[PDB]
Amino acid sequence: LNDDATFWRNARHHLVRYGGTFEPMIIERAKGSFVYDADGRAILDFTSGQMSAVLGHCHPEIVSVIGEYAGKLDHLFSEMLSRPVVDLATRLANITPPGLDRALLLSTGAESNEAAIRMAKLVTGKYEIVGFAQSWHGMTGAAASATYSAGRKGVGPAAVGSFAIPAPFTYRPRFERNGAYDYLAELDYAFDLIDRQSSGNLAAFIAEPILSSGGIIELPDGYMAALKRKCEARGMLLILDEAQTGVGRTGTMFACQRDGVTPDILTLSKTLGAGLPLAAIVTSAAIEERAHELGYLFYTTHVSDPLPAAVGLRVLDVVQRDGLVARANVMGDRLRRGLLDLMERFDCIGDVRGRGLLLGVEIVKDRRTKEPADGLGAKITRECMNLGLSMNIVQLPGMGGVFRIAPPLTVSEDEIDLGLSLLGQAIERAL
Amino acid sequence: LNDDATFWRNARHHLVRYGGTFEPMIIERAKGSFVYDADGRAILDFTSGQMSAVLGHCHPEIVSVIGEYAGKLDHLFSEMLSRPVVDLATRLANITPPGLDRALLLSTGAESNEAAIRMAKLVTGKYEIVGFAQSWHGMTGAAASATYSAGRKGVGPAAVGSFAIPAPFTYRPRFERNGAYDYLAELDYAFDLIDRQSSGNLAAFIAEPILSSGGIIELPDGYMAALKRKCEARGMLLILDEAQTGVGRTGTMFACQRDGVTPDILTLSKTLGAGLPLAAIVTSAAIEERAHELGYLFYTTHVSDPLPAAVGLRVLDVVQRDGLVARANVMGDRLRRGLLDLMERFDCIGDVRGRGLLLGVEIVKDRRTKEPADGLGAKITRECMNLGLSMNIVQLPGMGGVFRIAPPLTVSEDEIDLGLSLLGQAIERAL
Amino acid sequence: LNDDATFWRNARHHLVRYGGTFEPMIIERAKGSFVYDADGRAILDFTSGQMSAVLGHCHPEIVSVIGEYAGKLDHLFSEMLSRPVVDLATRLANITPPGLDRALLLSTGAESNEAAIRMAKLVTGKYEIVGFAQSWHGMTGAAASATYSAGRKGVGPAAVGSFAIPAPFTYRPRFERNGAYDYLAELDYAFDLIDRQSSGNLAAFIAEPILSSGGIIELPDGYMAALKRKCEARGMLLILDEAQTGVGRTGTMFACQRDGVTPDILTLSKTLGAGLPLAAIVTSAAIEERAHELGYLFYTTHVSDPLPAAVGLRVLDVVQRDGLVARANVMGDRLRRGLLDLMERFDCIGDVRGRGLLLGVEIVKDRRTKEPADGLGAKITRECMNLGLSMNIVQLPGMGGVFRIAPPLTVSEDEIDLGLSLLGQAIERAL
Amino acid sequence: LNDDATFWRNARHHLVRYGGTFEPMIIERAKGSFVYDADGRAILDFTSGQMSAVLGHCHPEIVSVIGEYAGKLDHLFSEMLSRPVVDLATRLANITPPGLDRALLLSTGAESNEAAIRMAKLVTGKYEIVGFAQSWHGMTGAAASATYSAGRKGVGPAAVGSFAIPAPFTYRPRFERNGAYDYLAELDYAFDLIDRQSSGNLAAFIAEPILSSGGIIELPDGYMAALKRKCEARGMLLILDEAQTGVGRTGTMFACQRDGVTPDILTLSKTLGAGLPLAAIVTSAAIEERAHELGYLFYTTHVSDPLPAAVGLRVLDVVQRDGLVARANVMGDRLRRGLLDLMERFDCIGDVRGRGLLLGVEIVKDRRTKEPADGLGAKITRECMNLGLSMNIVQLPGMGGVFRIAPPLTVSEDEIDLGLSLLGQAIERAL
Ligand SMILES: *Cc1c(COP(=O)(O)O)cnc(C)c1O
Ligand SMILES: *Cc1c(COP(=O)(O)O)cnc(C)c1O
Ligand SMILES: *Cc1c(COP(=O)(O)O)cnc(C)c1O
Ligand SMILES: *Cc1c(COP(=O)(O)O)cnc(C)c1O
Ligand SMILES: [K+]
Ligand SMILES: [K+]
Ligand SMILES: [K+]
Ligand SMILES: [K+]
Ligand code: NA
Ligand code: NA
Ligand code: NA
Ligand code: NA
Repeated sequence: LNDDATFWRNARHHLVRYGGTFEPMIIERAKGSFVYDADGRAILDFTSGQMSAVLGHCHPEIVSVIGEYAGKLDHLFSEMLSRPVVDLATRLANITPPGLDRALLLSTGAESNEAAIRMAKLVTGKYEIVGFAQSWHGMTGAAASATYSAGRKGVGPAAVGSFAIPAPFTYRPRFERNGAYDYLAELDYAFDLIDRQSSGNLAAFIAEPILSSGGIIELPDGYMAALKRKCEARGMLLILDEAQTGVGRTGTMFACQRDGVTPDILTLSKTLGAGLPLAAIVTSAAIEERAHELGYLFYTTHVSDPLPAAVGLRVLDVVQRDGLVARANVMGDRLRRGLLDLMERFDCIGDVRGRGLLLGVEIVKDRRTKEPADGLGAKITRECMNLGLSMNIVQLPGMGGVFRIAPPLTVSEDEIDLGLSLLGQAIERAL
Repeated sequence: LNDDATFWRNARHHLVRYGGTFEPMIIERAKGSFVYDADGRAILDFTSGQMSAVLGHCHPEIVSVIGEYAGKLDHLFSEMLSRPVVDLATRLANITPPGLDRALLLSTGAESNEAAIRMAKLVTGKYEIVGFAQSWHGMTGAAASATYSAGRKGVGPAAVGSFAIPAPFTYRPRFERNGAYDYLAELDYAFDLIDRQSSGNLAAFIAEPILSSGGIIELPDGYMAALKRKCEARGMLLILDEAQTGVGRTGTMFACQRDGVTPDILTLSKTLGAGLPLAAIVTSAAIEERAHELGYLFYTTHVSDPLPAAVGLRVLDVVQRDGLVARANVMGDRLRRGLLDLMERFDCIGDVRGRGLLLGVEIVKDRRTKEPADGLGAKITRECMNLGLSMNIVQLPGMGGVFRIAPPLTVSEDEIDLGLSLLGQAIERAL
Repeated sequence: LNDDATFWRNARHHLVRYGGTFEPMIIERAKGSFVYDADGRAILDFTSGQMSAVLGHCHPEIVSVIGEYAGKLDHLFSEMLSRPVVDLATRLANITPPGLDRALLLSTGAESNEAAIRMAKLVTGKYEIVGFAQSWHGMTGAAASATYSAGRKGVGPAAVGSFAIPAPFTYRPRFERNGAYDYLAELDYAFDLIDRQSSGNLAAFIAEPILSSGGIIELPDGYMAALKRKCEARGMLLILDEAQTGVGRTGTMFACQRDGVTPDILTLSKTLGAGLPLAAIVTSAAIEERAHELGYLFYTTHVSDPLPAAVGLRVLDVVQRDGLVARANVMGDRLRRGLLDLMERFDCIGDVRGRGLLLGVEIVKDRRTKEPADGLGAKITRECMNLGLSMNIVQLPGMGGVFRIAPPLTVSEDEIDLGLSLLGQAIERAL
Repeated sequence: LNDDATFWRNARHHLVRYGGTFEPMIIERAKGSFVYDADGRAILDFTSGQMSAVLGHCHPEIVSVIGEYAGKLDHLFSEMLSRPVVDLATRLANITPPGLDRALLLSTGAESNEAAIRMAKLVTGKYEIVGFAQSWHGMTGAAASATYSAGRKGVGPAAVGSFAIPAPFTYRPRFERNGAYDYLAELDYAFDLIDRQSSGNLAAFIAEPILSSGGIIELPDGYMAALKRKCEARGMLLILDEAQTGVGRTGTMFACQRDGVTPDILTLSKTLGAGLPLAAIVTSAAIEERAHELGYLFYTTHVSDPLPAAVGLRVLDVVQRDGLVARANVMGDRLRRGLLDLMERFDCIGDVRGRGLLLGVEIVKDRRTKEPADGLGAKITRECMNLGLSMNIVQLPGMGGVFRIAPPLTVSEDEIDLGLSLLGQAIERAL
């Protein structure tokens, strides 16, 4: 049983609680799109873990690579360069758009946004950072000051120069320009305000191409390009946080490739590591040169470590070969349609959005009002669990609960159909 | 050759420079206390990498464990608990002193200090943090605001409420109380000042038991206990950053055990991971409970991940069995004496300090003045390299260059004697 | 002549420039609504000085009072109370609405807003302050952080916790709610954003009932009451800055009396002093009691000084007797109409707004586009001068230049008609 | 009686408490060195009011001048220059040292320090301000962030970049350099620390030549010059706050003239106004030019107002004619000696310091320990009152209560002898 009293005793006595609530099970092993409990039950992992397992759990090539390296090159002094590092840096240069030339290899998402935010502050001579009101950029210092979806209260002042603008949200429009939702005008109206407050030190803007924690909010058409232009006018850098979207999840290698807007700094994380702690930042040579002349510094224990770099190169090689970016569009199309059918069946589904294999289902009480469904989400989530489907719901202010669905890039037709059912049943038995 | 033009071309073109200067070699493989270049040359690794490889490179048990796990349990959703996590948490509870009960498993040193600093801010209701003028706590936001040894300039304002006090340094005393160096009085004098500046919101004090980057500065006797009392009086928490000192390097499991002062939050990193990205914070149940009632949050992609937790448990198991904590004292005594002999021979060595296998050699021009040796360090470091000894020198203001010597806990008598020689030769041929 | 070379020499050599550009004349004397140059020319003072001379220059009762006091009670130690102080405090209590009980007598507008902002921070336990994007609250520290109409750049960071919301502006509507300008919805949209950014420490909101420097922007109907409710919900205090509006200028003793919304702290200045340095804050007893228990402190050299208090009491007595609050409505109606006639005549006048004797004329290129008239303002202002009419124009972003017209409360029918002409001529000869 | 129940009723009901405790009397009139209660009792004013009445209360020339002006030129629009302004500016240029050329005429002490601090931030491009741990610079925003003697707690964060260094205090030495009190070394030790914390943005240092609220702490010999050099090295400006010391009180026109160190910005206040609200800043042309090119701005209602400027010119004229700067040394010598005699008589007097007519008496329990006398000060102060001597005691941490004695510059031999007695009696009857 998952009920092993010694286990839970020790857990209750020695673990720090950091948010949420531990599942009431013991994960014993994991493989492909499934995780298995102490009882041998296979739970279908529809969130790819913590939105990371782009290649699934324990992908045989990841295992080879981790193996080749643990016994050969593990961790090195920060000034010692090696092969996997130089190859990963390079690979990244070639697969990101033009204009993205040099990489810094680190360990976490928040660490990568810190490094980006510090380089922009260095390069510009400024310190103010603007982000979206419903962003998620990490728990550490600066990443936390640019995060607005959560954790902002009770922990002291934020970093100086922190401002936020609303994210453009089509589902629940709030800004109107003559009859309709004018997200560009919203943008201008927003920027006017910032301009009115700035102390004359705007350094950068960080944005998620698709707000994940913010409820899978997709940046509408022509927004990014407009955003980029707002930054250009002001002398600000644009940092794109592609932690959940980079590496094929939305159907392109990087989401920034859909819009066609290439950022000043691009940050990668979750999917680059496929489960491991690897992260990076990619920038243009000009900025890097500049940052170097000014003495940029971001030295950590694990920057440029052989093992991680090596794992990342493989994730990339596999995605490349198996044409997983394309599978994301195909399987993504399959999941989407299924969800819409569900929508046809239940009034509680108010919206289905996202791209590729990064989809969102907004639970609502009724479509007319679009009134948030108070705790019906928790029900559905409870019911999914019982049936063996691992989901995750985010819930924000003035929004309905949103299920973040993000299966592995290697999901099969069957696994998709399967979750689609479980989902159906869980919903069915929760009204 | 290490000279492979394609390699260096790609490196010059696609790597971001983050501080220092890349060694002019290609590390092809690593094992035990040595790293090997593209030419097969074995460089003796006297800094344990980035001060982490407590068990050396590619320690066969680390390899087993990484192996058992990559193919079994890799990364899980942040709410899903597993075995290696619960066992590591527990193990940590039992080997740290009494008073240290609950752990949070993360990825980097800076991340662990961020989590600690955020919990103290939460728990106290305050935000001011005090640290030493020559500290090193990491590159991320808050860890960076409490770091004073470097990177403070040109990147924007620091976090509000940041203060620093001088660290007690015996080698170059600066505060005098009737005839001698009264470090306690220095402490009081320092705190008076802080008190005079505080806005009434002192939340915590972070300290390294031994300032590593600050030039291997050991906290003198009775200091910590006095420090702890200064915190107690003010309602402040004491966070001990044992990233370089924890896990046997100084001859005790944790340095805080020598002083006998147990901190409010203890942070672990480099040596806990032995090369990998694993980190943690250990706190008392009272604080944790408190932090939980107030809604503490520190949710990341890799908190509680099976693989890392698993590696850490092994590091711990090995240290435990092989009695490496004791070896650190024995081999440490051997290295020390050797260094002192060197001191006898060359006037440039002005001081040898540290504990266990975390030693420091301060290069000076002459002992009488104790005048810093301008670039003689770089010479010695250059010469070490040529001979195959990997050293690292830190250089701060009003200090001479300090060699940080921190070999693996598994070093052999021979390897120690060996580096000791190379060191001798490198010094000899650099005057 | 105004051309006295010794004068201008000394002026060029020994005066610090603090903004704007000195008039090219020497004011030799002043009386009623006029100022006189070195040549004896009478310039009609349509701005009441620096918007202060509510009773005109050198009003014979002010002269008596200053006289009675200079030779009797001038300045006292801050703990020594006297009669004029206690009477002024009292008078203020009785003429401000219910709910406004205790006063603090100081010297400047900015000083009064500082005292208000510090009391709210004290009382709430919080520090964030919200103001309008086009406010003016003074040059000193906190008053400056809540000022957004100007001086925000090149002087260092602002105070932490500073946010601004747009002011509701009817002339150039920007927020639309189904067809029309929904200023209340603008308000809600604004507050949502603040809420999304606040670190959980909103302490107060300062607002001008009529934004003077912001171009005589009147807070639309039902706004204040809605504003007050936004503050109430959040636990924030509402500080009303009635420096230019208090003391009868808009037709009521205090503008807050029109809306019927009484603030938490009310601040007075310019018009209270009628030219002298007197200022005050009026609050409720509850807040004051609270502030006292917590140790509120605002001790200055001139708090509670006999002379100033005494002058203020008289301003108040005169306004009261001569029924100047009513004259403000009557003469104000006369000036208004005249301005509208002007509007009929010249296309450049795009809007005429304000209340009582606090009017604004927005110069524009053409009414259809409402395109700002680039420097036509400076022309008109130049031409006014030549004719002997002293005006003042404020010019902000995305706005046309605005003439701030605010004659004395004691203006005569003739003086009004007169300026109205000069204005006509100045405009006429500047296209 | 002073007991008028209507008075006290109204006072209890309508005055805001801003610190301290109101005297239990009604000041009805004031003249020369005395104030008179409702009963006709003459209290000898030994603090010159709020340390301002350099020429006493109601000095007949001040009365003339206030009179000539109230009826002639009172308040003008901020861009309109006049005679008294230009003459005062000039006079200030000529009587301050060389190197001090241009003046800005304002209203309060804190306002003047705000203007100074903003100009330095403008001129340098930096924002960090350093002050003494026991300073007093005013209640407003920035003046308050540089104040450390009081009001720092419970009101929110201070301005970013605020640091403080200890003031050199001879009476209770704390820093020792080989045997003795090395205040210069203290200074260096202090600055090292600042340097270690600065984010690379040190803009200025504000200092009081004699810390008044800090307990009449005189800056020891050669300190200022050393201080100035510390600023020069770092590119920082030195702002001297001569609010209590300027205008002859210490025996020179400005205290900065004793040391011979001329500051970058000099600020004047209390004594410049002699009781009225007048204040100024004097700077060098270079800085002013610079500040002008960069758009410096400090526009208030009362900057450059005719009346105040005019009063100030007279204070200055009188000081000049009557040779009051010299009287300050002579009468100051008389008061001093008297105090020392007192010291001879009572063990409670532990120290007598200061300069000219700005003296301090530190009450202590016994000279050997120099143990602060707990509330014996309040006794003495109570007893003085009863006898008709108005004193003021400041009390700080780790210090004994300090009586600030600062009679008018026009005190007579008799009045001095008189207070000296009352003081004797009050002390006598309070042990
Ligand atoms: C998860 C996430 C991060 C932070 O990564 P961590 O490894 O959890 O620190 C940053 N940005 C985005 C957009 C993320 O989704
Ligand atoms: C190395 C180090 C850290 C930071 O760890 P990283 O993994 O480099 O972020 C923090 N504290 C101390 C004392 C360290 O030595
Ligand atoms: C003028 C003004 C002030 C500042 O008064 P000063 O005496 O110039 O410091 C503050 N608030 C408002 C609304 C003002 O118009
Ligand atoms: C009194 C004082 C001030 C402030 O003057 P206020 O008019 O009270 O604002 C500033 N600095 C010093 C040194 C003072 O003594
Ligand atoms: K490394
Ligand atoms: K996890
Ligand atoms: K006073
Ligand atoms: K003026
Ligand atoms: Na690229
Ligand atoms: Na323990
Ligand atoms: Na009232
Ligand atoms: Na001069």
